[PDB]
Amino acid sequence: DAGAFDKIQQIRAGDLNIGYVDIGPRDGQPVILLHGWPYDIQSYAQVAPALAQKGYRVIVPYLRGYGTTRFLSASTPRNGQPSAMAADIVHLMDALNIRQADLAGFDWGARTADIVAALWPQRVKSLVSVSGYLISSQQIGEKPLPPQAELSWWYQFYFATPRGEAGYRQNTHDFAKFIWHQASPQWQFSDATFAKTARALDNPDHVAITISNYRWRLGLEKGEAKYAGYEQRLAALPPITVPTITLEGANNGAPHPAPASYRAKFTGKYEHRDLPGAVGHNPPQEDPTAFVQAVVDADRL
Repeated sequence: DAGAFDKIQQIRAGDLNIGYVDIGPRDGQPVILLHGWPYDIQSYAQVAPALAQKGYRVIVPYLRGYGTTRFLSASTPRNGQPSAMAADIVHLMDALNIRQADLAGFDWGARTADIVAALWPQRVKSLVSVSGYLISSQQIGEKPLPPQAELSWWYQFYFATPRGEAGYRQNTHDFAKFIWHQASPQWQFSDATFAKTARALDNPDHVAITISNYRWRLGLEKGEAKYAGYEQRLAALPPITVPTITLEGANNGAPHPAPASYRAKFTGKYEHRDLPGAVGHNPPQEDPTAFVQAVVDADRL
């Protein structure tokens, strides 16, 4: 089915009605592919059908603040703290009756998969984590980096101000597109490619989730009480015990750690891969062949 990745399913899960693609054989090994900011499920439009053809069951959800994922209740805080997204994924797994899956992600999606693997390792068969170990804490997020590193993170400081919230809301499309070009300077993505994901950024919670994510990271927002236990566990920087492949691209313009720096955060089976070429901040969308290979390899590591 040439149209399969365009059939969006909906399911109640936790505080959300999650929008997701679900393709591949129903009895196939499950794989859950998680996008980043400001990207969406289209990051896996080529990866997912390729995995499905090789006998995997593939789930590709919109995160909170994107696409057709919505809050069930108007009164639920539009909260972007890290463990909230991890909880969302566990609720999705539960709602789908998926006991264990391979997880893969980049940017927020990598952080989210990292958290699921660290806090609920029994649910994670193996992990593909682009840019390594992305769990951190508010206490760390308060500490400055060298001036040029802060410039590379400029937008998070913009988002800490009311002017930034207003800019992101008024100029969502242009702002996200500028970010895409900064993060993957050698990716010659088409206007239509961008526009297809931009549609999902017009979700009515997208701004709120974005600003919340970056304010929480800087220690400028208190999370919700029901996630405080998870955040306390995460602040210890717990290691990931499940088989993991980490990926990085040679032309990633977005802030990322050096691979040696995170080697000892993965205490089980492990491999790191530098992807050669023009590959930037979004390996699955930019290099779907290599990303698929990584998921298959991690699933057997």
